[PDB]
Amino acid sequence: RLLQRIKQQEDKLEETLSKIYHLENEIARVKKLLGE
Amino acid sequence: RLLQRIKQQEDKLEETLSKIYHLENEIARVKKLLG
Amino acid sequence: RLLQRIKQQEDKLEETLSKIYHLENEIARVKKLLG
Repeated sequence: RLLQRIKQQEDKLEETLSKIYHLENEIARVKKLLGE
Repeated sequence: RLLQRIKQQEDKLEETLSKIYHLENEIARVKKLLG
Repeated sequence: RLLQRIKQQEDKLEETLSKIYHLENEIARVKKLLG
């Protein structure tokens, strides 16, 4: 159970980071938009 | 507890994803506003 | 493995949460700097 759960958590965290990267990029463009 | 630590991490991750979901909505709204 | 992998995941998630925090702050500044 634990080995699989951990592998799943590692996969989920990587996909979670991907999401954050995208948002950080969204935030960057929005700020570029606003002029800063 | 390797067992409790993992359930802890799982719960944490779920809440983190809930936070991200909300932020996705916020930035999308801000983006629509800016045009 | 397992113990060294849960620790690494816990650190990773803490770093991620920090990113989320800064994100929330950035979106709170960008937005309602127009409202």
